[PDB]
Amino acid sequence: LRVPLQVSSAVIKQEVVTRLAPDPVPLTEGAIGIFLSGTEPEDSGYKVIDNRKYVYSEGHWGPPTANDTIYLVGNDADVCAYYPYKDSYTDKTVIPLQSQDYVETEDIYYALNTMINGFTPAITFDMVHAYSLVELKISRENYFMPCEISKITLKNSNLIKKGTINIAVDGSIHSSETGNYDLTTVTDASPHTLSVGESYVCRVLMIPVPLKIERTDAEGGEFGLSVSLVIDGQQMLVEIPYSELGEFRQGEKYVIGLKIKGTEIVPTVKALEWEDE
Amino acid sequence: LRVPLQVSSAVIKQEVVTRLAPDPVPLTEGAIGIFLSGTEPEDSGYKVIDNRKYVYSEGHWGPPTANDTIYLVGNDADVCAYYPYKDSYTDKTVIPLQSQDYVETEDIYYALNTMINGFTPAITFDMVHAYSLVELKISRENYFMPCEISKITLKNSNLIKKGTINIAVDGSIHSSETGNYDLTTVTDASPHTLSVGESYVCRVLMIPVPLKIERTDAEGGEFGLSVSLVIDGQQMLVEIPYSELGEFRQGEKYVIGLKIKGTEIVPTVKALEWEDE
Ligand SMILES: [Cl-]
Ligand SMILES: [Cl-]
Ligand SMILES: [Cl-]
Ligand SMILES: [Cl-]
Repeated sequence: LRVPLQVSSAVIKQEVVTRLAPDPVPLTEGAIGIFLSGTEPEDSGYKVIDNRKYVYSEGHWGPPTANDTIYLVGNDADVCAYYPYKDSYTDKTVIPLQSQDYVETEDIYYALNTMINGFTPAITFDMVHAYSLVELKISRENYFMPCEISKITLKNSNLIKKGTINIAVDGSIHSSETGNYDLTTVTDASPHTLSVGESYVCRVLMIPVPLKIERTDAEGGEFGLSVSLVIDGQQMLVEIPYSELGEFRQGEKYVIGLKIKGTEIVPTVKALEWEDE
Repeated sequence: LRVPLQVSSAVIKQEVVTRLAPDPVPLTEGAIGIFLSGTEPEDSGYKVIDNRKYVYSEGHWGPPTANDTIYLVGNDADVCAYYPYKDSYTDKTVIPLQSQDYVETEDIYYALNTMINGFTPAITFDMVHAYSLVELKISRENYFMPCEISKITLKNSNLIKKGTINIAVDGSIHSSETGNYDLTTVTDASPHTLSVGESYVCRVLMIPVPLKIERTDAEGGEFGLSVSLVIDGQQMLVEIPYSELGEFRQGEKYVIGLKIKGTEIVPTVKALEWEDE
């Protein structure tokens, strides 16, 4: 005897950074990918379900057709989910991640395993962001050249370029490629000219990682992330103090303001007697 | 009946800029040029003496030989002088002036006419500077290029390049050529590379002149002098506020500090919740 799984809602978990989290915002569009496996007993009483698509329709999440229904029996099952559904994401333990310029459909949320059975078939998926959001806000002040940006690179030896996340058990990320991140929104082929009074915003989905202290100066000051920019053919490096940014944490947004101040001659005037004393 | 002129001393008049003037410093070397003409009566009783050389020797100013002695009679004479003596400066009403890079022998002092006769033949020449001294102090901060200076120009429509001064009657300056002043100590042929921590000092003998307000910005702020510098092939203009420097006054020194601050990217970091509110 079996009853259908009841997906009550899929809500977005807001991280506590500057304020306490209000009631979570429910997802009211698109599709989720659901995984089910029988809880470890050796017959669990369940056939494995990998990446079953559930769609939001008429105020609730449900199977697109009756044959897509996920059923629960008296035995316990481990159920996890992610959003937005992707047809090829067939293994919950190795869900792909890639640091990239922000694309809304690439912003993945996941809900770790919940133990559930047919006696209490109702579930709420508490969706956490898999990535960090890095937001660059680039402006000009007293700059008298075109200010054409042809390259933007995020630098730290710990940055993860590619990896996978286990959305079922612990949300642990397996790194497959590390190194500096080059933004694709601005290139030598596709450059961006920053105008006077313009605020140029570049958003990047970044794989969460603690940053390495890359430099300690004579005064003891520590530096983690660097931002390299090619402005009017000239490479400019910006060092971010480690105390200000030491880690990219899951579900947090880091707004990095970068104000380009052009070469300046500061004058001082003092009128005096011809011969000093 | 005649007695020799007695040059008691030739002293430097210090201008009152920041402190009151102490006892004037006496000139104790070199030579002065003396002019004598009979005071306006029509026979004055004097033959005109133009640019007579007097030399400092054995603690006093005097003629190099007995035949060079300047004599005074009962009748009044008008006596003026300048330092340092120049063999060709034969007309006291048109003593040449030229704005130029500082050269100590080009730093002219003059004492206006004193009425004197054989009853009181002792004179003290109160020597005033004919020029203003402009002193540029050029430094670097956060500059990552060679910082090779190939040109320095002082800019204002009122600047006098060449002229003459009447050292006898009033010290009034007759302008013969106006315009911007180009320093000769640094050229494309002869450039200067400013090193890290270096303070490059450029001194200029400038013909005294009130400066013109060359620009008034939207905020009402007024600008007089400009300093144009060609650093690593790039022309850089520095505007001096008119309130800070409105005139080049005779015998005053103007120290103009110019700190070259290279292009800088200022970073700001704020960690936040992913979705703002
Ligand atoms: Cl059934
Ligand atoms: Cl000096
Ligand atoms: Cl005699
Ligand atoms: Cl966003």
